[PDB]
Amino acid sequence: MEIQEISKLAIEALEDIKGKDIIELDTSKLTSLFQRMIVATGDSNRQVKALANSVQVKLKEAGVDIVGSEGHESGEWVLVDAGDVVVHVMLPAVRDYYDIEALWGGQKPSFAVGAAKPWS
Repeated sequence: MEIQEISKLAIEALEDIKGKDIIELDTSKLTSLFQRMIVATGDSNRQVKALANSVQVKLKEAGVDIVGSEGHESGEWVLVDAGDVVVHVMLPAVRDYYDIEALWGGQKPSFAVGAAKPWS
């Protein structure tokens, strides 16, 4: 389907498992790697991995092969690479720590809950 089509499919998928603070950034004029990026939050590895799974299962039944996933194990920061669009599902403390949204000119959602050991 169309670039912003697969995007809405990945977002809806993140919504099927109650994803928190879901956002979509247009990296179009920032890199050639991908056009649209999505960053959603999962309150627990369980939810994070479920959000990650939902995104893959949804894009597959729609005929959108996935380049591959990463970090689906620990469930702290899972990256579902879908070619021109990629989804980032990560724990609140993790999202805030790395703040990859800022990079692509995006503001990370309010946290203030605790992240003294983001590497732990």
